[PDB]
Amino acid sequence: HWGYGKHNGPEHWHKDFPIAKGERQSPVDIDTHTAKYDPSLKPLSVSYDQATSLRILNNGHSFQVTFDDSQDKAVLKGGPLDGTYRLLQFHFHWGSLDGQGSEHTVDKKKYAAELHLVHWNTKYGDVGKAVQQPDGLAVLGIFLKVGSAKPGLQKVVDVLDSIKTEGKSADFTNFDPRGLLPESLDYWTYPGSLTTPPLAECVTWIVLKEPISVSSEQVLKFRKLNFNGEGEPEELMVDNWRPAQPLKNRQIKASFK
Ligand SMILES: NS(=O)(=O)c1ccc(CCN(Cc2ccc3ccccc3c2)C(=O)CN(CCC(=O)O)CCc2ccccc2)cc1
Ligand SMILES: [Zn+2]
Repeated sequence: HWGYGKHNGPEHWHKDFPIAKGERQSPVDIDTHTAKYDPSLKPLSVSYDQATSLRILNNGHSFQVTFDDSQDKAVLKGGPLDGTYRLLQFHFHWGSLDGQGSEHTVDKKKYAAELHLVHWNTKYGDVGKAVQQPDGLAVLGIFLKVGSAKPGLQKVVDVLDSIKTEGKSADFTNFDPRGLLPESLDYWTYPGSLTTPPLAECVTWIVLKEPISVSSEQVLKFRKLNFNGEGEPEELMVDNWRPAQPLKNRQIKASFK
């Protein structure tokens, strides 16, 4: 099965998922001097006040926090998007060292990690139908750098001990994802894909320019998770990121000058 090792990592994924070599794959390098300011882009609307978190889970390739998406509770609108996108889950990608771990890069710079808030377009009724559409999902991507702690992340960090290995989950109610957002909503946007199998080309990417800072102790807790299930040889869950893919016939748009 697919993963991030030498024999099953991103350079192998195209064999099971040939769209891996497609025309709108993610992530990409964001060349800040070539991205064009688009004054027709609207402010992003992030409406998370009624978010209802449900569970936190180790799925063998990351950890994710899932939300109730059976009603318009936590939604993303505006920016480049048409219509209403409901928050389904968030998860992270991170490195073995602070100089790598993000999926998107900025002028080839890699951050220590990247947060993905995954939303689906309610005009398609369910996420499984949305993944089959070119505008079915919107992922809000936020870079993490190591410095000061992020207080809004600590409740996540403190439960990771309870989901060390693949398959483990725990109750994770009343978590407020607004605590993970930087001050500015300035962003870059481009049409792309899921960055893990099935690599479906269904994502409007919205990548915030401002990173959040997390502490060394917080990221070290990410690096203590395991890719393996309980009972198997321990392989630390680190470097669970796909590298930048060819931009091909796409333009990256900036919301800001
Ligand atoms: N990094 S990212 O770009 O933000 C990024 C963001 C989001 C994803 C989603 C990947 N995904 C779907 C999938 C689809 C096909 C696959 C085929 C082979 C291998 C894996 C696959 C994964 C899942 O996690 C599993 N579904 C969760 C819901 C959903 O589909 O979202 C379960 C489908 C299911 C099954 C039973 C009950 C409920 C739901 C990837 C990358
Ligand atoms: Zn992701």
